[PDB]
Amino acid sequence: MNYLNNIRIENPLTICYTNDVVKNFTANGLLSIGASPAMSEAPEEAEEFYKVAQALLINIGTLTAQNEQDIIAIAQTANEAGLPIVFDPVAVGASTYRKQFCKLLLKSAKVSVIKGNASEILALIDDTATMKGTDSDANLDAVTIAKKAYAIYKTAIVITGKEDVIVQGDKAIVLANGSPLLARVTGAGCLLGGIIAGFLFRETEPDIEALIEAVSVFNIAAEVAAENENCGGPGTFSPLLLDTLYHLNETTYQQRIRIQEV
Amino acid sequence: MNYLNNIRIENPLTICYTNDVVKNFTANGLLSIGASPAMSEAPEEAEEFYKVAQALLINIGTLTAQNEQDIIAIAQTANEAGLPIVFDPVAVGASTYRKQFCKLLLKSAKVSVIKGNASEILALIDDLDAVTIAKKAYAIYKTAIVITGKEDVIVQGDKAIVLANGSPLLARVTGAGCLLGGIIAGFLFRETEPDIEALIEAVSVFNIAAEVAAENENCGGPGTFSPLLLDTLYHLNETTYQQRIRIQEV
Amino acid sequence: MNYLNNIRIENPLTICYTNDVVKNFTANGLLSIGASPAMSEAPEEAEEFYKVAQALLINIGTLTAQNEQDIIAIAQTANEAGLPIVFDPVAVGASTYRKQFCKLLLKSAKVSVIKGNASEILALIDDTATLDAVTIAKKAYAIYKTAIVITGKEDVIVQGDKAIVLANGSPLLARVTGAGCLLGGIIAGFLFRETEPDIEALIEAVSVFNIAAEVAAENENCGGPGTFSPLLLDTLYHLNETTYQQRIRIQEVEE
Ligand SMILES: Cc1nccn1CCO
Ligand SMILES: Cc1nccn1CCO
Ligand SMILES: Cc1nccn1CCO
Ligand SMILES: [Mg+2]
Ligand SMILES: [Mg+2]
Ligand SMILES: [Mg+2]
Ligand SMILES: [Mg+2]
Repeated sequence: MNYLNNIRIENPLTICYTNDVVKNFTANGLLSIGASPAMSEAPEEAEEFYKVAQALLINIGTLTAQNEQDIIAIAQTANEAGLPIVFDPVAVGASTYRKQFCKLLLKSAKVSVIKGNASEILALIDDTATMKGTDSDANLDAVTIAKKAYAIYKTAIVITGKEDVIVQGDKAIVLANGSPLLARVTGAGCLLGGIIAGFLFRETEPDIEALIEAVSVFNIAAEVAAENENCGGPGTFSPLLLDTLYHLNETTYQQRIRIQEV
Repeated sequence: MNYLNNIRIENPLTICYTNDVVKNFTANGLLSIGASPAMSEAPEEAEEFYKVAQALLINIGTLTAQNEQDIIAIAQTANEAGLPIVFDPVAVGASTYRKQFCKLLLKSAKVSVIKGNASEILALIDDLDAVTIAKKAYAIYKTAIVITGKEDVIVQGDKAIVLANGSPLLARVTGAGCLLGGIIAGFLFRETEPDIEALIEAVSVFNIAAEVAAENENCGGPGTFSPLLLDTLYHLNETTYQQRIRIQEV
Repeated sequence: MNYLNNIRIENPLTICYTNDVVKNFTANGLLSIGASPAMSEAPEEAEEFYKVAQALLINIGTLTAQNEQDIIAIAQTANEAGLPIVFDPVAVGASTYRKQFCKLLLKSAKVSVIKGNASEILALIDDTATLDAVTIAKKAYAIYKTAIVITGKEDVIVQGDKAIVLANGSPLLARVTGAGCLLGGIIAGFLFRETEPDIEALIEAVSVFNIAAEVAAENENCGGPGTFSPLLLDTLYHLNETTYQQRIRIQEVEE
């Protein structure tokens, strides 16, 4: 629990350009770990905000025409500022609109972490038309998808699922913490993207240990919240998750973390 | 509890074009019953999304110029795709801006359910019990009508039913009624003329869950009620449903 | 607890033009005290809504080009309707974009209450004839001739010939996004269409909110910022005069 202590003490300003369903929950989850969220979407204030921020999250869950040019512009402003970007290509596999936009974004800017579920990351890389020799209709595992994506974008890849996978440089790790109740809370994965942004501390090429810790804090909090005697389902789980992020300590972290290399 | 079982197993993709105050809660409510919510507002992806979706909710609670043309366009896309529309004309009686828009929408697309409170549905058909209003509206639009109130009324074809479940705490949670629109969408399974039994089950699941949540020892008011509602939707079983449902045919 | 009884009985329509992170919580908080929130942002319906509303909140937390001109237009519609405006210049000190906009709004329209933290209000008054919150609030009052509410560890209100300091609340409030945003809404709920509100209304609004927060954080089921938020809403819903009078902490009153 190294980096979480620093979040709690430093209160990193974490800019979130995220979807309209999850803004409150993402901001609350960032506040619970001690970060300082700001949902700023105006390009007119990006240069000022970004100079003093520690990371930017771009999540395209409710992407519309209102957002497209602005997201590209701020991504470029983040690059120029040296502000690391976490990119969550929500539902990219569901439409050509989203596929085209994500391709455009990742041709326009260097991001620092790309985070999605297996189907999202597979759709990204399938659309690239680069993966000569790979059958995409075959049942590719998340580790394989993550390493292929890493080869394409040379950017840390985080694939969420029953087990989570992180690939950064030549290290790949698999994490096995969490709760099924997380899929039953709409902001959960989207919040994770914001939590990962919270752990970056302005590092454009984050250490894999930061990413391991971000994902593990979230998932272990979830596991603990779901065990709480007052957790009665996905509704009461959400407040308990935030409480459990707020209170998570090193002892619980170390006792619960389930990680495997390769 | 027939249709709920199907939602739980089949995880129906339910598209929601809804208001800015209730997106999260609507999504969460749909997740608690097993549905798969998607708050897609871009007309550019409607054709692709709608081909695989089971229903569309259109709720105009926070209608602005940004939304107007897009809502008309997606309603037409839904019609073309055979995707049933649930329409919630939130606060239509409060402004000529809303009244004009709702009139334009209902001249531009066939919807599958129109849901509102008595004043909303009255405003639609005007510009007085709920049963009478609902039947008049049904005559005009030839679409299922759900009027929420102390008692809820459903009219579909030549059948009208009154349901008497719920809690007073629902009125103190913003977007309770908005979420009920989404739950109704979740029960449609791509039927553009839904069975009245599906509509009865959608409203009853919601209002029985509300009743039961408000009886929970840990319900201390409208704040704690909302998490408990979601828990209760997640846990609702047939035994509770059948013991608690209060329905009368008109 | 005079005004709160009235809000519970009369159910004042309270229009909120507020930021995207806090809409749901703001509406729920207004519902909890018995107000009727409406998050109407369309200028096309402002004249009709405002004739029957009791107040308007304008909060610029998520200000973008989409909002700028609409906010100016609706503020003018409110002024023409006699509808009091509560203005929350969220993070105005953080960008020239927000500073310039707040300067434009306040030139264009008269508001009834300006609510912010000390850094926000200080940023508003920064380019003027020219440290503690009371001093900042009095300077702002001299410039805008409008009630000023400065939130902080202790809250300050200045209106008319009086300045007061209040000392209620919980540290868990800072860990709930939009607690302060919801407070702006609660203040709007206490206005009852008075464009020059009585300081007693403002004191009651802030005190109801912060006393509820204190009480909710003492609840045995409050385990952190997540469970606190539901309990805050429950405690606003149930707050009574006895608790109010026993807990209110008014620290200083000047003039
Ligand atoms: C976290 C945030 N970003 C924009 C507005 N908000 C809520 C007020 O802090
Ligand atoms: C339910 C929904 N629609 C667009 C975004 N979201 C939140 C979860 O991705
Ligand atoms: C509170 C409000 N303003 C616009 C929509 N909503 C939520 C449904 O009442
Ligand atoms: Mg996701
Ligand atoms: Mg309605
Ligand atoms: Mg609805
Ligand atoms: Mg504030």
